[PDB]
Amino acid sequence: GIQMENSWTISKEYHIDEEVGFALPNPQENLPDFYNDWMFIAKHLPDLIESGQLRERVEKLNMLSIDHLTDHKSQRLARLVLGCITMAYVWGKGHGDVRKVLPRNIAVPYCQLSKKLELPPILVYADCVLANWKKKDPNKPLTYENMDVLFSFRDGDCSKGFFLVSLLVEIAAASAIKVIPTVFKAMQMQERDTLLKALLEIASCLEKALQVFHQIHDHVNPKAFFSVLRIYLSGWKGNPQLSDGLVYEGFWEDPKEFAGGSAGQSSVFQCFDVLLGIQQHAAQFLQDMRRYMPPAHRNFLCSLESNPSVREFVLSKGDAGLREAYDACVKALVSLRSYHLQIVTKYILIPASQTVRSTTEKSLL
Ligand SMILES: Cc1ccc(NC(=O)OC[C@]23CN(S(=O)(=O)c4ccc(C(C)(C)C)cc4)C[C@H]2C[C@H]2C[C@@H]3C2(C)C)cc1
Repeated sequence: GIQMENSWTISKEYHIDEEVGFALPNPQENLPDFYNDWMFIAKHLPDLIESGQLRERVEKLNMLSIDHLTDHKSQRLARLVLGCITMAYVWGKGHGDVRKVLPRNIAVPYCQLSKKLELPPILVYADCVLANWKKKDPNKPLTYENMDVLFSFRDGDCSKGFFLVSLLVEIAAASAIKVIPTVFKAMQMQERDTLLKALLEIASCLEKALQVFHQIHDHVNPKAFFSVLRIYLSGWKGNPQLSDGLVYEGFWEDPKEFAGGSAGQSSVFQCFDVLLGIQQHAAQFLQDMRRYMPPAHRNFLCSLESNPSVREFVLSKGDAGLREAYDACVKALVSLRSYHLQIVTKYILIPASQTVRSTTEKSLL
């Protein structure tokens, strides 16, 4: 089911980089001069929100056409800019003074760009993480030390720690995604060792991805996350503060509901759920968040579901090494989901005070 570019590498239409996976490779940092007013607001979001200046600065913008964003990277950068501006405009300082209408000079170009990219007109994982990063030194490896985000909402919102640790988890998982064609090849060729080493490589990369996930505690403070950053990742779908949604002035007449951030927007959980056949109203929210992933990445997840099952192949072999390599992959994925629930508990549930994991742990044998 996976379309191949050649005998080794999956098709470029999936937009999956060998080094950074679902992340956008070498994101664009600067827009054309034509868009300098957008870039100024987005780069000054912290001080503009703090000073109460953001909303009126947005209301003074002129209408800028999207016709000059001529390539994928420039359009993804513009989506990140307009997306951050939009979140900052709707929520403001996050105290309760919300805006239920997005001015047209942002809404129209934002919604037109989102239409081109087939993404909802709201900030999504693919914006604020997958495309929101740069290398400090191009000649040095992808490390926290050597990386930075492009945009933040409030000084001290820990957006670098939160977004970059997430990104580095995605990059660790990239080293596992590149092995997927080897898994299916080894199954058609009945190559025991090739499949075994592929599965152990995937397990090793997902375990490294968990070790990267651990870094979150060193760069994100629970209070700052729950009280500040979480605000700007919140949406207008089932939100009592925007019960009917947001009016995109000049694009739709009626308000429209779009969901805020969710860990389900990372294609990593589903990619290896499907590969390992450890797939689970929650299925309705899972599929919905799939439509918040980049379209090419949805198509990769779907092509994966059309390949033969690795679980079945492995358990029919009477092959302890293959079963233990498969189990190491599932265990790695279950541990990532456990840690996501631990982070939800420490960074949302506890500060608020003051089942996917089960389906996956069931499919171990
Ligand atoms: C817009 C937006 C903003 C951020 C995100 N983040 C996201 O999808 O992260 C994926 C994670 C889960 N988190 S998390 O810290 O548990 C985590 C916890 C909560 C959230 C929100 C605030 C959205 C509810 C987000 C993330 C870290 C990251 C690392 C590992 C585990 C998966 C991973 C890649 C496999 C999505 C939408």
